[PDB]
Amino acid sequence: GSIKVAVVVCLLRGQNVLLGRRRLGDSTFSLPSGHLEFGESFEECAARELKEETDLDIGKIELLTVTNNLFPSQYVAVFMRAVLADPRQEPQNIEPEFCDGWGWYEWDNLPKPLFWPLDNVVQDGFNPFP
Repeated sequence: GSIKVAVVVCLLRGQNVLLGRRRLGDSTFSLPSGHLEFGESFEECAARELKEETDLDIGKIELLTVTNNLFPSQYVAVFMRAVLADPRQEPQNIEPEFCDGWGWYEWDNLPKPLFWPLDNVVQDGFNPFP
């Protein structure tokens, strides 16, 4: 019965956020997320997750919020927003075992179904854009 910390990233470019289709939460749309690794800052975790999942290099990583998500496991999800270090770059599906693909979505028109921990914060008015 373990408590785990995930870092979830709202990678923003213009009016769009990056979402991928997951392969917990199979085939729902979700933000880049992953487990905080010991020694990591939230920002380092966010950057590593994006690099590992999409090969994207992100920057201006900023804390947004944190949520509590119960499953034998409980995830404290730390939400960060970021931008691309080079906005000309596009995500590459580097981990097809965990993701079917990446896309840019407008916050006003998110895809469905969202991974339920993400729907939960969207339901609460979560908005990563400044």
